[PDB]
Amino acid sequence: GYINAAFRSSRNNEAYLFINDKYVLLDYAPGTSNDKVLYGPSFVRDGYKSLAKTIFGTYGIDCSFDTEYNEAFIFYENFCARIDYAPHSDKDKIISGPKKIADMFPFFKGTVFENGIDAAFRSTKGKEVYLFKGDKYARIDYLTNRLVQNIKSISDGFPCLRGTIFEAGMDSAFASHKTNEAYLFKGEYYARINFTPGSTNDIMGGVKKTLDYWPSLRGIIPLE
Amino acid sequence: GYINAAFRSSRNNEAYLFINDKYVLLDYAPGTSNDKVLYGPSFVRDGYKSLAKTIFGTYGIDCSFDTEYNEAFIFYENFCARIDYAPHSDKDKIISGPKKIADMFPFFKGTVFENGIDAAFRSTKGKEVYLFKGDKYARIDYLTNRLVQNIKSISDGFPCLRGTIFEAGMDSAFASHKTNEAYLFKGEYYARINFTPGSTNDIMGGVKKTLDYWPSLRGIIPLE
Ligand SMILES: [Mg+2]
Ligand SMILES: [Mg+2]
Repeated sequence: GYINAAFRSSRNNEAYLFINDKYVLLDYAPGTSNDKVLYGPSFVRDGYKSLAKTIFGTYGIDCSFDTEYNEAFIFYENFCARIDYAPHSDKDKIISGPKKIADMFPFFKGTVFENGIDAAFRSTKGKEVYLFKGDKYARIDYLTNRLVQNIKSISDGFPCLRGTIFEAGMDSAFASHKTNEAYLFKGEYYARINFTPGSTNDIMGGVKKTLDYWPSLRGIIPLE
Repeated sequence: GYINAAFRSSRNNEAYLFINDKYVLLDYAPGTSNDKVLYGPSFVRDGYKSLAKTIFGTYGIDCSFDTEYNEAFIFYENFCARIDYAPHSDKDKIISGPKKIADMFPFFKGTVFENGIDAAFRSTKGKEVYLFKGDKYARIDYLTNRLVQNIKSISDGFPCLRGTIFEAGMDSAFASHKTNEAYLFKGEYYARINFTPGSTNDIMGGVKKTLDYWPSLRGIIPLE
């Protein structure tokens, strides 16, 4: 039981990480000692009143991504929604959904992302997002609803992951407040990256273990 | 666009019918000609505020059944919920779920019923319910969450439907308010059967075009 989905918040250096039917709000300390839990562990249903009576309350959220404002997209299997998470507040709302993935992003009909998605993180370029399923990643425009470029392998636009455990997927990803950094998680390891939008590019590069850099996660991952 | 799901109402001679992502309430009037629509045809999200923000409000309901009181199980693909439908009021609520079928009815795990049920009707015997997927049926007790018998073909438990279009599947069903009777629906054809719990009882044989005998469904099915 590891982090299944994550997305980057609207506060500075704050992120949201979904494990099981649960989540935690994190101050993830990109460049200082003290990374710390602001809220949770808490069930999705109990912290997200607006999701208490949906499939996301019952089971949680298995992929996810920040959009803009205090809005993010959230996924469970075939199913997704757009939400207002209302950080450090209580006024969370469903804006679109719950819809299937094919009806929310029609360009995934016939793809491998149709019936479910592992991980996502928000890009720096315009309205771009990187999505990931099995050995494949996808680049999209959540605003125009458009597949910016063809479905390709992770190793193709993130070649620095070849031979690593991310060569064949990602359990969980989220985007950093540090420009062009993203956190990728799988099993019990985490990864930091500097990616450049629209270029075959590297680093990194220092694949680390999660709790050895993430002490505010001890006791909480694994979740068994 | 025909009938997809029905359950019998607690108000005598009334039934709810789910078509597409829509519903109707109806005095289906078995002892009379004076059939009538009571409510709708409305959207599920609108009629049922409890369901407004759910996969059911988005996509409608594909199978349901009366249990007891003002309560009914409702389904769409692998998910389902118990709700109180609050006859003729605002005050309709989610009791249980939304869960997957395999978490609501564990004994369905590994069977055809796990990814979806076609239709279902309340038995007169105890807390028992009959359910159909494809060309098989189940006999359950929803109160002790168990399968009363092995899943066999409709042909085997219901010998009256042999050589009828109902032999390989039912799209929708509900029990009458009269003893040992249920209605069944596939396309534009329907039938009224007289069922004895735990028997090989043949009859009846009245497979009729639905619009012919349901005056108050002209304009509604086939819902385009
Ligand atoms: Mg995942
Ligand atoms: Mg059906």
